[PDB]
Amino acid sequence: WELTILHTNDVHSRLEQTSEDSSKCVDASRCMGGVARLFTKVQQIRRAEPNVLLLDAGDQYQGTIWFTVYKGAEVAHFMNALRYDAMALGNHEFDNGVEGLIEPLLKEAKFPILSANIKAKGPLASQISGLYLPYKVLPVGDEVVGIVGYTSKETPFLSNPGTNLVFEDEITALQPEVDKLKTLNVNKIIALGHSGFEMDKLIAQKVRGVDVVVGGHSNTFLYTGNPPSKEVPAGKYPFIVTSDDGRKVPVVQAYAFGKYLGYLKIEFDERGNVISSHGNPILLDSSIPEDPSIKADINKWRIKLDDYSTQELGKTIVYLDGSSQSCRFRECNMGNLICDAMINNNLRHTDEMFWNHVSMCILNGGGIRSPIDERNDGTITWENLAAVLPFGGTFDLVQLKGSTLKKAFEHSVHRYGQSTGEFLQVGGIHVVYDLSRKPGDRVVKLDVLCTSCRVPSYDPLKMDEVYKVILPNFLANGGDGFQMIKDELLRHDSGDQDINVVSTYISKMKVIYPAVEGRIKFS
Amino acid sequence: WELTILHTNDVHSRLEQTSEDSSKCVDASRCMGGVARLFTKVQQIRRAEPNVLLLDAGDQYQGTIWFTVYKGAEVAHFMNALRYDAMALGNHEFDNGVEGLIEPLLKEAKFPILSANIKAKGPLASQISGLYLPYKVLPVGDEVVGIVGYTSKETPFLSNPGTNLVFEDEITALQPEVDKLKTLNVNKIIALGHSGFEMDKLIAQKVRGVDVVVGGHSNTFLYTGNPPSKEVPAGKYPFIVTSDDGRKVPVVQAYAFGKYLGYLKIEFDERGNVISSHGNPILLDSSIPEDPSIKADINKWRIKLDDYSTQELGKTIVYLDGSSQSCRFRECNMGNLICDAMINNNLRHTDEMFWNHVSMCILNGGGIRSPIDERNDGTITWENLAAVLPFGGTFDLVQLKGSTLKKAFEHSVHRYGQSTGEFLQVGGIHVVYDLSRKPGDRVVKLDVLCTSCRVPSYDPLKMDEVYKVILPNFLANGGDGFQMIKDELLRHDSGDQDINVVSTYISKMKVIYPAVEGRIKFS
Ligand SMILES: Cn1c(=O)n([C@@H]2O[C@H](COP(=O)(O)CP(=O)(O)O)[C@@H](O)[C@H]2O)cc/c1=N\OCc1ccc(Cl)cc1
Ligand SMILES: Cn1c(=O)n([C@@H]2O[C@H](COP(=O)(O)CP(=O)(O)O)[C@@H](O)[C@H]2O)cc/c1=N\OCc1ccc(Cl)cc1
Ligand SMILES: [Ca+2]
Ligand SMILES: [Ca+2]
Ligand SMILES: [Zn+2]
Ligand SMILES: [Zn+2]
Ligand SMILES: [Zn+2]
Ligand SMILES: [Zn+2]
Repeated sequence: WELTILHTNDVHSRLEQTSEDSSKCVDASRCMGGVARLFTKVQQIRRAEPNVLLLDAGDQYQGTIWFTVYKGAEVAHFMNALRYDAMALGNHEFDNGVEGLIEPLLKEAKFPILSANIKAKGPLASQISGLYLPYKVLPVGDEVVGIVGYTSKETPFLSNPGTNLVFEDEITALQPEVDKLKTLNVNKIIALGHSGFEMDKLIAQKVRGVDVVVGGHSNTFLYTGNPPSKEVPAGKYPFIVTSDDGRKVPVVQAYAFGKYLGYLKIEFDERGNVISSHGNPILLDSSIPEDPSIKADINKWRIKLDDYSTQELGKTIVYLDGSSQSCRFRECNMGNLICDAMINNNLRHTDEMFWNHVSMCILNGGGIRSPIDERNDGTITWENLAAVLPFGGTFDLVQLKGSTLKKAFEHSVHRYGQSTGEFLQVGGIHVVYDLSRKPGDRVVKLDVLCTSCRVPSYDPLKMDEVYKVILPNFLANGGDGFQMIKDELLRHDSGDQDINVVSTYISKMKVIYPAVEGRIKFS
Repeated sequence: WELTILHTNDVHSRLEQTSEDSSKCVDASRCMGGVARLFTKVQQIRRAEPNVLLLDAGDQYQGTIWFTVYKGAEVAHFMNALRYDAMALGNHEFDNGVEGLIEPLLKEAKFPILSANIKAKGPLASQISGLYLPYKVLPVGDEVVGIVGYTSKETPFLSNPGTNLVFEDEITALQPEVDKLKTLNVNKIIALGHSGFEMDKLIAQKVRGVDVVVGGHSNTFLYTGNPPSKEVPAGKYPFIVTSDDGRKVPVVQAYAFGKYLGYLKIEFDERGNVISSHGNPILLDSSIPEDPSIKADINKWRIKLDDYSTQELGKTIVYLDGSSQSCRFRECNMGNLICDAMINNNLRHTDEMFWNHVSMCILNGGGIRSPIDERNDGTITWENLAAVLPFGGTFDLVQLKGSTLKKAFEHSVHRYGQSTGEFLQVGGIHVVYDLSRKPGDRVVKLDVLCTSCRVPSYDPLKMDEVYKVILPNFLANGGDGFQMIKDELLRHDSGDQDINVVSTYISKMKVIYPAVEGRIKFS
């Protein structure tokens, strides 16, 4: 019996086709992804293969102005149009709190939404009961397939789920659900979830009864053969894990941003044992036409986005200096604004040991692409912010040792004076450079804002201590020569869209007035 | 023909009786003012004197939780109960914008509200037309008296009137209105307004046809004889000005906070010439009973205030360190919070030459009377803020030369180490002390945030430059040994209530997290 699993993960609001690097589509003849093109390919496969499941491993929420305006209604609408068979909750599905998940996604999706390791307490337990499920048994041809969900146990640090949801250890929660499915004579089981490739391999190894793991969160690209685009594979597709009971369990993921459609064919025997599996993610490039009906519906929904983009978000009473002459040479108030917005975006519920789990921000000055003039009655619109932050990136959370952060600050000024992009704007850090010193030894003072403290204050950076830092995905990936960040980081989780982080902060503040205040000094 | 003018000014929300220093009444047997006691005295005078006018010279708005909750409805209600005959607009009547004045005061007052020097433009001109008047002619016995209003031309820097109101020069605007009254055979004219004692003397001198000036704003106490309480008179009551045409024009004011009722008897001849005048403000002490009906109505309205005082205003995720061990010895995050709230409260409409007219704050650490613990789910209520700021003061705007501010910072640490109240918390200032230096020479660096700049940044304090600073009225009055502030200041305007400034800022922010960030350093 052959099952074809089609899968997406970390689509992150890429409803429209994007450029090759998942930013705004500018050269239509070379654009990729989008739900209209995904619809064409899914429909084609469903005409040819008898047993198909289309699954999403979470993180449809967050990524573009579509999510900013429609707040998940676009996810329910377009996932319903594609006829997804099941979806697991991702961390970003909690960005607008549990209410922003219940309404509109859980109440409007025409497919089960799953997570076996999220437990509710208090009145929320009654409000949400049955709106998401630990698993669903689906009929596929003349057989049934059980799909069990899971979501990152770290979601409380990576989104806004509130204090009435408990995120349990994935393996601990999954095992009893898989054993329950076995008692109900369900012999084909898919674990679909959102914890990252490392956890997916552990689930494949340790959760007895799981036949295949379909994952997400880490934006992992897996491929068997020569890669079709710029993404470098982390391993073969599927990635085979040997389970504790000796079975070979395929693990799949399909990068992010709707650029690829995962495709895995699994051959099962009559007892649900996996005989073999093969496949590869399909690059959704311009060789696949965008479905005209879906494309026309996307164009209709785009009107409200164009209208929103010109509305006032808030006001500034100061000139927002995002010039290269300032932001690539010294502390600039646009850099302070964006770092303050990044820290505000990352305020999460913590225990009594931290005021907040993260207090620090770094931002390459070359990533700030325009100033914003305050003389248009102080108005700031999304279009203005898009000129400052045009790359379509995210502001991510990483864990870096102090030694790595000291190397990053040395890199920030290693060739100072040429208007190069690596000069860092900061938040929660006070740095002093002495440019008369040799490159690599110019950082003379580096103080950081504490997190494990009830009163935030600055203390010297410690080389062996691991710090949480918010920074662009461009830097987390080693952009601008920050290879030490990519190579030495101890954890990396994708954050919210860059423009959205700043837009939300400006709207909350109503009137902003960022100052240059001594975060970066020269001796 | 004898006219008795009863007058109040700068009542500033003191609806209830207060202590002798106009703070919360604690020893009822020695409390003063309040509208219930004012009603008793006004009613008594109106039984005895045939020709009485009860006038208010503005600034009923702002000062206590009454204004915070009722937003001017309490002013219309209780001024109507007292049967005020006329009121001039004060600067604080614009604290909640022109909408917060129109509704509820202008639409609900049963007496004319006046100002001849405020002109509206755009659609507001039609919306507000006739809701306030340049003057009113009132019948008094068998005669008529014209009352012409005026309001501080500096109101755009001292409140939130918006950009659709123009505040003209008082004398320029008043003169044509007084000459118009003379054409209508009104020969007895009172100028009632809110610009301060200095401007009141200029109006008495230069506006031809004005028989008496009844003022406010500067909280001026005038008295003829031995003063009845702790207020020190600035001059006799009335203060006589010789007009340009040789007449003697009495000028009156009655301190502030409803502690006194101004009382002036004027003898006019048949042609409206002033023959003589005499009087004195009446101290509203415990020898005058509170009117039982007004007192019962005040007690009924107080219920909503008690309810509000326990509601959540916002949350803190950090411990708000308002301890004396911190705030009298070093930078404390409660001090940073309050100074940031003071600066946010003073954001006003400026020309293209300033991002804001004021950027600096000083606050005596001894004025911070409690910390606020963040472990009650982060909740902050008005009752918590009242424990931090219990004195019932205001956060005022002053103009100080840099030399005066350097002397204030030397005074801040002149006897450092004894937990004395004069140690300053700051905003928009970065100070460095070297305590090994002799007292009076411990300030080694003092940088201030620019105002006449599009990008706020810090520059060294200049001894000859005049800076605007927000600080408690306690310090503006030379409290805590800051005699140099009282003696050397170049301008002083009373600001908003201390608790209200902080409460509004916390509600706007929703979640606060003030840090200790290096505003005060020790070498
Ligand atoms: C995020 N990012 C970035 O910050 N930068 C910053 O620009 C700087 C280069 O700018 P430049 O010196 O002004 C000359 P340009 O490359 O703009 O021609 C870099 O140093 C770096 O700081 C560059 C690339 C970049 N991402 O590359 C992917 C990408 C490119 C274009 C678009 Cl529209 C969307 C995604
Ligand atoms: C505003 N203010 C103030 O900050 N202080 C600060 O307290 C300090 C004295 O406090 P302490 O060392 O704790 C001994 P205490 O006088 O509380 O017994 C002063 O140095 C100064 O910084 C003092 C008086 C004061 N205003 O005096 C008028 C007033 C007094 C009491 C009440 Cl409830 C209402 C209005
Ligand atoms: Ca099986
Ligand atoms: Ca006259
Ligand atoms: Zn994701
Ligand atoms: Zn994720
Ligand atoms: Zn006043
Ligand atoms: Zn005033």
